Amino acid sequence: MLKGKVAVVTGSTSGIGLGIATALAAQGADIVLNGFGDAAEIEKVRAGLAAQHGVKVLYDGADLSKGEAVRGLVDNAVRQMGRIDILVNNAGIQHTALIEDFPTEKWDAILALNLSAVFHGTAAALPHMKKQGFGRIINIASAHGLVASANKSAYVAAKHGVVGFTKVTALETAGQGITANAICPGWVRTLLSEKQPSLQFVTPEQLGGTAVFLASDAAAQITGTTVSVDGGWTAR
Amino acid sequence: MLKGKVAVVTGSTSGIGLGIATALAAQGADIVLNGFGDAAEIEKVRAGLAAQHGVKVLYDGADLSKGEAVRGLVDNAVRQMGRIDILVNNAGIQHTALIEDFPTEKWDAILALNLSAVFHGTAAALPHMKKQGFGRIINIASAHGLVASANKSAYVAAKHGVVGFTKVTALETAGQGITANAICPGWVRTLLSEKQPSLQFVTPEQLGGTAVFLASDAAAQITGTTVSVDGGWTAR
Amino acid sequence: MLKGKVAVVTGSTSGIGLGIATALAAQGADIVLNGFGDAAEIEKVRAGLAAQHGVKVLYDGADLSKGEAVRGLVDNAVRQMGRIDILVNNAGIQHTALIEDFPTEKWDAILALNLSAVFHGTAAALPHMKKQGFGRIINIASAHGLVASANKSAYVAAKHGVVGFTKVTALETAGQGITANAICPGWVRTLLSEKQPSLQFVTPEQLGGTAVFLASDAAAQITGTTVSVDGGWTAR
Amino acid sequence: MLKGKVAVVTGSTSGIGLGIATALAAQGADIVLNGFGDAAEIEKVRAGLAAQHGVKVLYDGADLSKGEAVRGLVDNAVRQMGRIDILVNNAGIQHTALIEDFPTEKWDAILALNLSAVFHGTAAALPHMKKQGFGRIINIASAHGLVASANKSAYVAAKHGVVGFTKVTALETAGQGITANAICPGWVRTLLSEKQPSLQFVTPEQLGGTAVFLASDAAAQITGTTVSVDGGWTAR
Ligand SMILES: NC(=O)c1ccc[n+]([C@@H]2O[C@H](COP(=O)([O-])OP(=O)(O)OC[C@H]3O[C@@H](n4cnc5c(N)ncnc54)[C@H](O)[C@@H]3O)[C@@H](O)[C@H]2O)c1
Ligand SMILES: NC(=O)c1ccc[n+]([C@@H]2O[C@H](COP(=O)([O-])OP(=O)(O)OC[C@H]3O[C@@H](n4cnc5c(N)ncnc54)[C@H](O)[C@@H]3O)[C@@H](O)[C@H]2O)c1
Ligand SMILES: NC(=O)c1ccc[n+]([C@@H]2O[C@H](COP(=O)([O-])OP(=O)(O)OC[C@H]3O[C@@H](n4cnc5c(N)ncnc54)[C@H](O)[C@@H]3O)[C@@H](O)[C@H]2O)c1
Ligand SMILES: NC(=O)c1ccc[n+]([C@@H]2O[C@H](COP(=O)([O-])OP(=O)(O)OC[C@H]3O[C@@H](n4cnc5c(N)ncnc54)[C@H](O)[C@@H]3O)[C@@H](O)[C@H]2O)c1
Ligand SMILES: C[As](C)(=O)[O-]
Ligand SMILES: C[As](C)(=O)[O-]
Ligand SMILES: C[As](C)(=O)[O-]
Ligand SMILES: C[As](C)(=O)[O-]
Ligand SMILES: [Mg+2]
Ligand SMILES: [Mg+2]
Ligand SMILES: [Mg+2]
Ligand SMILES: [Mg+2]
Repeated sequence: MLKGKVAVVTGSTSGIGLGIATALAAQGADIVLNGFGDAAEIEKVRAGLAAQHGVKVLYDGADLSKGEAVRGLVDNAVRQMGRIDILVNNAGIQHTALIEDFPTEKWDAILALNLSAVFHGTAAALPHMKKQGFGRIINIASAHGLVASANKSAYVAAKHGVVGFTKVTALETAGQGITANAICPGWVRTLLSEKQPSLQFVTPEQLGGTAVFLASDAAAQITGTTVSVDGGWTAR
Repeated sequence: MLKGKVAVVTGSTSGIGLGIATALAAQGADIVLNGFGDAAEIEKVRAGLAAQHGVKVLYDGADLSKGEAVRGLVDNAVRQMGRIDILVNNAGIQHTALIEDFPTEKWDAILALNLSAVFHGTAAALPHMKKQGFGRIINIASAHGLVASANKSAYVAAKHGVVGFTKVTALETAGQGITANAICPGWVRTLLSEKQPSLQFVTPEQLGGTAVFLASDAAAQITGTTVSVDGGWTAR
Repeated sequence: MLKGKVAVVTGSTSGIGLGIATALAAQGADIVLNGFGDAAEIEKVRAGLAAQHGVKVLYDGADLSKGEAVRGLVDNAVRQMGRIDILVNNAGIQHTALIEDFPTEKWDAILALNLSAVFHGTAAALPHMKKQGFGRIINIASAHGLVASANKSAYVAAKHGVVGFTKVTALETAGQGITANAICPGWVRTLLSEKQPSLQFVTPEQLGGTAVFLASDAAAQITGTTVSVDGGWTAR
Repeated sequence: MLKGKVAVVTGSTSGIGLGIATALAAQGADIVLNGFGDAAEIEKVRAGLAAQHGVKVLYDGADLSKGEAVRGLVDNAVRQMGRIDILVNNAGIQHTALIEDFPTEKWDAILALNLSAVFHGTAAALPHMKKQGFGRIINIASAHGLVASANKSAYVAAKHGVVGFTKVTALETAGQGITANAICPGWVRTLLSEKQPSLQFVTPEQLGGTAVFLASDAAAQITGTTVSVDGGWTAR
């Protein structure tokens, strides 16, 4: 279980992020939700999770495309929750186009959220985790952080960047009770034959369970690595 | 939990294998122990695990250096336990020497146990897992299945072979309710500064927890991949 | 040889880039130099290369930290040289610091030059290479595009990004007479015991020879991959 | 060029091996051919290469499935040629079948030739290369030494083993004027849409050129790595 621990999950108002926040809440961890969406429905989700799992759940709608906002998300999480044991950098966007047709605006946006937000969030969380003597940074990369697909240059570059950044985070925190790993999902229903051998989608629940495992003490020495949840995508 | 499931763990009379068998037993899975060692003490371990976790535990001392013996281990596990849901190919040996000084006898022995035994065990288990519609093959490779170290040619070659074999197993079983993955441990106290950034040993308990996770339904789409538990070894 | 071909090498006013531009010039390719430095001495280098190898050599001091300037470098190379057969994205910078102490300004600068410049340059060159039916994009990444080192978060993230971007470039151009690969150097004298097994530095001349090989017809089917020139860095 | 150097290429009576031996001969290196086939036609090939390139070419039909025969091939190469600067471990076989249907005889044969022969050959060559202060071991692995395909368990395991063994060889010889690398080819016409993005076959000539490059001084610091020549196979 994760009772007494605080988890911040970026982009948890829906999809994979919500699945991960839900799984962590079920383990007894207090949660800080984040992401865009309908204010009224987000409040329903927040209140629902808190009541269903008997944990404290807050919502911070910080726009993670801005570095100071990402750092602020972490700062306020610590101020209101008292600490930050788990940081799940999940928020992300995408865009398909040939490299020569790829809008610079889209390239910049994808790198800002999919990669730089991981840097800013990690930077703000580390001082706390080092002092606490405990930390779990779980970055949601992609199979595209390990291999590529045509027409997804910005996304693949950003995700590969996340994988590298994860490794550095791990090396800088090695032995300090902190681990940093990157979950690399294949397709999630948030087509299969071309990339996913199992011909089965990965689910937010499975990814939540994977995050829960990485947050456990059994994973104390799992650091600076990738955990592929892709139905065989990267095996071939 | 894993109630109603049967797990065969090779080389589980001590070290990592025993830790994995213990973790699986604690989840409610019936266990088939295997490996060399003292008959009287092995019986004590077997009886102890069965009583402590309320599961059926058997011991088969098959010499896995012989292909037919490995296949026999699986055949008898099914005959006595009724099925084989989880196969942990863990038994292994090592030998240090420069390539030009490496005894052919040692090269052959390491490949036979560290690599070929995985093939024979997997081959015998697959028909059952495919019919059952459920299977979890967990191969204990090593950080040396991904990177190398001087003077460990046979071991590194064998472990890399296991990683490749694991990927093939996954592709051949994709979507059939079966997964095949390779846990790649760093140092386990069964020196650290040179290879393991955390400067902390990996434990049999942690590896057992990792095996338990891979055996869970949350890991249904984790297949054909490696899970490094090495304190940062492969991150640098 | 590369007679009749045009090569643009970013950051070729010194170090690795100059070594690569020199090697390509020796193969008979026309060259477009680029980078910061002393105008008078750069002219001496430019004039020297042209006279020594009997090829056309131009210099464009475009500041590659700006996307439009990178695209302009390629546009003008085509206008003055008539085409662009080889694009070597080499310019890069670095900065050491713990993640929590890493200046956002430095993070942004490193990503802009080490990663985004590869995108902008590649984007501008592709239309030409596709029409020509020939292209060689050679990205100078680093061993740090495959593994990490503590205190180099921005650099490692950017270099990993380059590796991923290289793979996408290759997939989008597959079969069109164009290849895209990433040379990943270890230490170059532009300390060794910790990362480089050979205990020998990699030289600009060796990297130039590696670029020459990738530009050759023998490397027509080498695409979307990395070529490590690191004295064993990534083997362990 | 490679004048004054001796190269031994296993399985060079046809296909990739012959292409590599031919390329090396064109660089001025003396050659030792090896492999099965028609004695009369092999002699024609041998005599032809020697006359066409003005180098010494011998043929040794050692059956590399036997360790002592592999070591003998190297021993006799040194006795008749005076030294062994380049060793290309290329001979290999294959077999397709599901793991549970894979004949143990075929599994053993593939491991013996595709993997163990690399060990025996390397072991016999190393003492000479270390004394000479120069060595180039070029192992012909496959894309299947890095990724897998269903129904090729023995081959994939063996090729992954070769990649690992190559890394160890490099680490044990680091800085001694010796390098060890593994060329990993995609399809060679010795179907494409499923695995090879370029939709173009790799040729023996291209692989020969790749071997020539690795044998050059420019590749002095390229060691313990893989060089994929696969038209994009491993990029996705
Ligand atoms: N869906 C897949 O197949 C898949 C598989 C591999 C990896 N991933 C990764 O999973 C992560 C989550 O994506 P998803 O598939 O669940 O999609 P999603 O749209 O369901 O979730 C993305 C979340 O990001 C938040 N978000 C977007 N921009 C933001 C910003 N500027 N600031 C703050 N929050 C922002 C959204 O509000 C949303 O909650 C992404 O990083 C994605 O790249 C997805
Ligand atoms: N200890 C580490 O640092 C470490 C880290 C990476 C991977 N590994 C892998 O973990 C596995 C277990 O090794 P360990 O470290 O627990 O050592 P160990 O000696 O404690 O356990 C090895 C087990 O293998 C069994 N065994 C040996 N030969 C056998 C044979 N011919 N037939 C049947 N059983 C046989 C033994 O009886 C024993 O129970 C090995 O595959 C090893 O390569 C070890
Ligand atoms: N030196 C090493 O050990 C090593 C090994 C791995 C990879 N690399 C990579 O090699 C590449 C070249 O670096 P180097 O080691 O030769 O260093 P260097 O300083 O000798 O060369 C860098 C070049 O980049 C140019 N440059 C810098 N900023 C620029 C800008 N904004 N616009 C245009 N040009 C700019 C410089 O003028 C210079 O010619 C870099 O991408 C680096 O990351 C270096
Ligand atoms: N053809 C491809 O698509 C491809 C791509 C990836 C890697 N490879 C590798 O390339 C290598 C060469 O195979 P190829 O495709 O040129 O096939 P090939 O049949 O044309 O060549 C194989 C060579 O191995 C020799 N050989 C076989 N068994 C032997 C033994 N017991 N002793 C001595 N020599 C023996 C043969 O006589 C022959 O010259 C193999 O290792 C193969 O796995 C092939
Ligand atoms: C949505 As995806 C598989 O490109 O990360
Ligand atoms: C015992 As080990 C780290 O070589 O697998
Ligand atoms: C200068 As480096 C080895 O960090 O790329
Ligand atoms: C002949 As092959 C591509 O399996 O090495
Ligand atoms: Mg509303
Ligand atoms: Mg006794
Ligand atoms: Mg001046
Ligand atoms: Mg005849």
